[PDB]
Amino acid sequence: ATLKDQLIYNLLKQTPQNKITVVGVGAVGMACAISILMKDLADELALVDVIEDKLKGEMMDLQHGSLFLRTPKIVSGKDYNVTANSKLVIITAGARQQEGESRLNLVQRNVNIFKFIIPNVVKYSPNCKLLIVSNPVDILTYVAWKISGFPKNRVIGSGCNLDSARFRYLMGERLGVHPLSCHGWVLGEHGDSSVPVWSGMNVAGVSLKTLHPDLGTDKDKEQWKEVHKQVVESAYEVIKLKGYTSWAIGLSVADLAESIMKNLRRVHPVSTMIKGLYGIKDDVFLSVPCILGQNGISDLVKVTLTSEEEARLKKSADTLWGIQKELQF
Amino acid sequence: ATLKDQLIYNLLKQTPQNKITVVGVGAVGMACAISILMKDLADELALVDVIEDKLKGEMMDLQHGSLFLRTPKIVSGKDYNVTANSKLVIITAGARQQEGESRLNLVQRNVNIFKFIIPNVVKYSPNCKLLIVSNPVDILTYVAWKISGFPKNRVIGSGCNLDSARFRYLMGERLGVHPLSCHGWVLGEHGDSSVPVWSGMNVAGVSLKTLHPDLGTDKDKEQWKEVHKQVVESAYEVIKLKGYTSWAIGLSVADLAESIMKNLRRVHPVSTMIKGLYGIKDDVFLSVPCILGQNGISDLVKVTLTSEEEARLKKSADTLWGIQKELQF
Amino acid sequence: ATLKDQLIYNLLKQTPQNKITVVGVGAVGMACAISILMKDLADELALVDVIEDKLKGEMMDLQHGSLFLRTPKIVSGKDYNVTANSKLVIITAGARQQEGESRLNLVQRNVNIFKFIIPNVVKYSPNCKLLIVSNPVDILTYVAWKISGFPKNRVIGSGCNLDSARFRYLMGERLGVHPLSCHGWVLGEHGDSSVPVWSGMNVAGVSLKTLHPDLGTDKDKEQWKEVHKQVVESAYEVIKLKGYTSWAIGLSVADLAESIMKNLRRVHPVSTMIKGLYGIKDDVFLSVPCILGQNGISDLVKVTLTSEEEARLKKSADTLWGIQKELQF
Amino acid sequence: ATLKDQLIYNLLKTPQNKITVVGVGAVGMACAISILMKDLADELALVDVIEDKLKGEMMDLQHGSLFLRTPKIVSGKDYNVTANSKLVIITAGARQQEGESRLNLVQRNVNIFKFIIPNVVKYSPNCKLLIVSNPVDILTYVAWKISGFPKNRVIGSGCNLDSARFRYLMGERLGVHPLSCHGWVLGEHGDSSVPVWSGMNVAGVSLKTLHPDLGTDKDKEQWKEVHKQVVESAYEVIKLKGYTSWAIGLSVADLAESIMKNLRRVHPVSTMIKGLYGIKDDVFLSVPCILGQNGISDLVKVTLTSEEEARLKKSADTLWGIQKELQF
Ligand SMILES: O=C(O)c1csc(-n2nc(-c3ccc(F)c(F)c3)cc2O)n1
Ligand SMILES: O=C(O)c1csc(-n2nc(-c3ccc(F)c(F)c3)cc2O)n1
Ligand SMILES: O=C(O)c1csc(-n2nc(-c3ccc(F)c(F)c3)cc2O)n1
Ligand SMILES: [Zn+2]
Ligand SMILES: [Zn+2]
Ligand SMILES: [Zn+2]
Ligand SMILES: [Zn+2]
Ligand SMILES: [Zn+2]
Repeated sequence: ATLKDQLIYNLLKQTPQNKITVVGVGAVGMACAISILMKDLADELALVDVIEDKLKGEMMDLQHGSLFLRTPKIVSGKDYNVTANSKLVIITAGARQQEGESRLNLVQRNVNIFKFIIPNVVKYSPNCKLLIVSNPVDILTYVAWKISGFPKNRVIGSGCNLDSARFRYLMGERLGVHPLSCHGWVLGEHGDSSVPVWSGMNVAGVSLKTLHPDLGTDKDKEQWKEVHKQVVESAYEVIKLKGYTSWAIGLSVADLAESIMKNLRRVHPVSTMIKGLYGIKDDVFLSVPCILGQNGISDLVKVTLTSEEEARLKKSADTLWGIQKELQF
Repeated sequence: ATLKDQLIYNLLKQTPQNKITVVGVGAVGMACAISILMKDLADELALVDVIEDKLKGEMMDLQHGSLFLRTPKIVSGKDYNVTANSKLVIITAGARQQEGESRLNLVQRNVNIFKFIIPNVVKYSPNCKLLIVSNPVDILTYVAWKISGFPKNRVIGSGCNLDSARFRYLMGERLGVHPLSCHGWVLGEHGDSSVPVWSGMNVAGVSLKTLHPDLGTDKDKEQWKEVHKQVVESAYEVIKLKGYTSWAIGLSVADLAESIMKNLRRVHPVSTMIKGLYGIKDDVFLSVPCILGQNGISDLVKVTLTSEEEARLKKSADTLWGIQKELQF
Repeated sequence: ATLKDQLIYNLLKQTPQNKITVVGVGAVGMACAISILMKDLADELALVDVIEDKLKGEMMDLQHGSLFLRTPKIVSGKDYNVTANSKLVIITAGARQQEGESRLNLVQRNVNIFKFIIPNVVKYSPNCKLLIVSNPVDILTYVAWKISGFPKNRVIGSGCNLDSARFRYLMGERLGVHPLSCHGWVLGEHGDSSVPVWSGMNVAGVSLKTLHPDLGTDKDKEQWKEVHKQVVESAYEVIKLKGYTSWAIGLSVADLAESIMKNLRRVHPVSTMIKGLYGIKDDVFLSVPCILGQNGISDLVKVTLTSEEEARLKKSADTLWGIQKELQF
Repeated sequence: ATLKDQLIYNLLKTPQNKITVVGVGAVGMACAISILMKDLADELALVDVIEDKLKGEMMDLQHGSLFLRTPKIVSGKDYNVTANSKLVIITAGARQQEGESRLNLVQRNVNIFKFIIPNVVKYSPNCKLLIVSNPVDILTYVAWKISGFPKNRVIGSGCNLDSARFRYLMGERLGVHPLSCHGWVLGEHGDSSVPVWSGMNVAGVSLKTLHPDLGTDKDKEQWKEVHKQVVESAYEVIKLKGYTSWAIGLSVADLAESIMKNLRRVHPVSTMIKGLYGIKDDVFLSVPCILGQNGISDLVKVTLTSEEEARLKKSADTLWGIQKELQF
């Protein structure tokens, strides 16, 4: 008898029920991981990346904190077999923006990495929801959908969940109210062509645009457009300051994971196919409000846009589609 | 009138009530910050460091995630006025040991950095608890205590809380039991010379040493002593693989912050001024199990140690004192 | 020496920092208590009531679950000295209406009861926020205000926070969307005479009244008016089925406590002094959206109401003032 | 089209972490609220025979949905509402009346469980059963016999609460949080439970080694009275408020957390103990068990003194003396 066999009588000689994989152990990947771990969303966490040392080191560092977590198994490996049986696979790997660089400048590189990553994910977790975080997220969500063969409910991009969170933060600062009570939606591209939906902004269901008709216009004496300009510029400013962004996106992704894993059916602005709305007929992916739960995106909310908002959203779709349409698979 | 005044009728025109400061926004400081944020331990978090762009970028990145948090105020700056009225001030800043640098010279460089940091902390939060996380932690805890002029109860080193968490992770992995139910205490000097207290190692109050009398000796067929060696060497391996450790330390610190901020009077093995115990006769800080609460360390547990355990604590104390006695304050 | 002194060396020989008191240990009082305990809002919980057996039993039962909580001190007694230094005191005690007793006489009995409770609360926690949960809440919040001598930011009635949560539950059931994503506000007097603000009802900032102009009217083929009718009748139905309500009130009250204790500045529809809105000239308390934080109600939202909505609030205000002016303090 | 169709464009048409609570008395509802506030389930079902009370409790919980993260709460007298539960927690049954023998009380619960348990098994054949009804060690056996489940899926709440109470009282005496005051109460829940003095420790320091009289009648400090108070505390609460609820609910939610999240923490729960401590009969008593996704996967074999071991054997004999008389 070993010490274990003297101490413990074994009765039972099972897959995880709530496994999540994070692909990519860069700063974004690891912020997603710690955020998911601290939210108790998974019974198993797997990490995958191509840099073996860094991957192992990250895994071990999380494991050493196990005592303080409620996720009893953390694994990693360059081989996708460690990701088998995931309910949710979060893809953060690939090139990221350098100072001053457009997320759209990342397309060729990250499409080529997705050509390797997505078939491997799909092979080991054929029923997962895919949550794409890598940039440009809207384009890569389309790509992941096309490569995976998944129905589109199961391919979700982090999209404008973060842009909307930034927007509500800044709104909150101007009004003196917690972001949880400042409502406003940013839709379209997670990037420079995003669309603030001024007509929907409210606190306690009081329309800000009804109170302030010039809201969001160039004529606005309070220059509320500058809030959206700051939303657009946020990642660039943070990158210039600390080299990359990580915490906000990690929190946003864990917010999405929470709705998925706990089947909440909360609404979030995430990247999905919008064909059929606003007279768009192209297979373009961008953010609109979607109901998120255990089957991914189960429904879209049809937002009532002003003609100016709709035009902006159409411009966003045209910019994204002009890229997506030329991709070769 | 402004949109704000049209929307909102002000009744009242702020002293922080549950504030935590983190000094140093390297990987350790930010892991402490995110862990504290995700455990809802503070109503205000202040970040301070000397590199202003990086500091602002970290702050902004955390603020952009505010929607997903319950800590409504996040501030930063090089000026310690941002830290005023902290209940708890966590010090992670300092110099890293260079190739060829003696331990004595490294500590002296950290003394010189502490002579700027500590009096600034003390000026703005004179009644805080100081929690030192910078390496080498036991010596820098002494440094902070001497410079601050604080009573012993309010100067705490992170010490062996992380070593014991690592130990319990490794134990759990061996026994197939969650670390929460695998008990064991690593005491003394953090890291290389720490002491595993084999007599206290247990599951459900069943003493493993009693069940397996070779436990923790060279001759043990199951080489349980390897578990402690792995705790010591775990860090080395993580450093060699990813460059540094961060996540486990962050979670360890947030565990300590939880007991302090919530006045839990849980017991943790943290570094405290131990002159008076164990035949220790110098002003050194070593980990023993301490009751932690709103006044810092209020009580400590007198662990019964074997002759060999006691000798190893004394050797550490002599070694620490041997460096401390050479420092220029 | 004793066992404790052999085990523990004492360093220091305590004011609670985040203490909450619940007055009244009926079902509502105890549901507030468990809800607060399970949200880790307090470092000390005090219970007070006049029925000494039941009070001690409730206290002990909660104490027996301390292992599973993070509120290290739970106390109780008939004497208000156990309430000292509370940040928040939650009042759930009050009269039951008698057959044939006028609403005026009933409120007068609560005045006389509050003339005992409130000055004893004020003696031991002069700087607390008072949260009145007792029915009829709007008038009892006025009574507490008048007896306490507190400024009006520190006297808060639970008001329509529950009514709005019910409304959102029912909305979410009809739409297949989590109530967190179904926005809508019920204002004015809690319960029978509450006002649903149809203009504010929305998902992702999309106004349902705009999409469906008959919303809230008797002309509506979908009878959305029945949602509010169910909000009003809900307590009646739950009372007929189980004898009383408790759980929802507890959870609602814990939501309010969270904003106050953590200084969140979230907006909640709670009872506050609304003299000067809506052509109301009297010292009456009714629910409007209020910003809640560490100083209680700091601000209120001026909701644009329809002529009918406004007239309903004014009518509640007139009825309340008709009673209040005949009370003897 | 309908408002709902004008607002929402539908793309898509089984709960994955579902819990059922059987019985909506004080204990059942305390379990329900504790489970809801710990976010352990994506669906909660409630079942009892008293339909008004059941519906009222369901609605009162539902009205709190905004504040919870359990998006579906259902109830009914028909066990079809409990389909596909991972964990079914049984709190229903008869309470012992004036003049009633233990045997007859148990039989009355056998007759109730003959309805409840097969209904549970029909709709959630792969669930774990957690028996909370009193006397728990015997009714766990009853549930096991009626269900036909393997031993690992039939768990009694057992001494998890006794142990929590003991650590509360130990903590009060020492001025340390219960989380840092370790000690295990085993065997039969309640009156005949056994405090294992040898495992009582703070930070791995054995109190018994420091204080050899610990747990003996000789003890100047009367530490035996801490265990007496564990037994008597319940009687006291019952005398004061009429019943106990909150602590049972928190204890049961602690067990459910380990099961639902596959934590493999160790808890002292009621499990079939035949083959230990000289016990040869099919009886359930509390020992420390590893709890996870498949129920009880492993038992910790605590080293007991002869006296402690005799007390469990006596309990086993008494339990078996009752069980052999029951009519299934
Ligand atoms: O994760 C850890 O456990 C960790 C990370 S760094 C770390 N260190 N660092 C020293 C250290 C640092 C500078 C010195 F001059 C020195 F002599 C030692 C000791 C540790 O135990 N330990
Ligand atoms: O859940 C609820 O919404 C609820 C439970 S009781 C409840 N009440 N209770 C009164 C009430 C209670 C005693 C009185 F003397 C009285 F004049 C009114 C009004 C409510 O709206 N409302
Ligand atoms: O909170 C508790 O700890 C508690 C509440 S009831 C409770 N009981 N109930 C019995 C019990 C019930 C019926 C019987 F026929 C019998 F012989 C014993 C034993 C407990 O230990 N214990
Ligand atoms: Zn919200
Ligand atoms: Zn523990
Ligand atoms: Zn180290
Ligand atoms: Zn009511
Ligand atoms: Zn009992």
